[PDB]
Amino acid sequence: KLXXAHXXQEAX
Amino acid sequence: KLXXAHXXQEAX
Repeated sequence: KLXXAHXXQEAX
Repeated sequence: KLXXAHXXQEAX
């Protein structure tokens, strides 16, 4: 839904 | 930053 969260970078 | 995005579920 979140589009990848900037290739995983915004997971944190 | 996004707190886990609901344990990975909101990645999409």
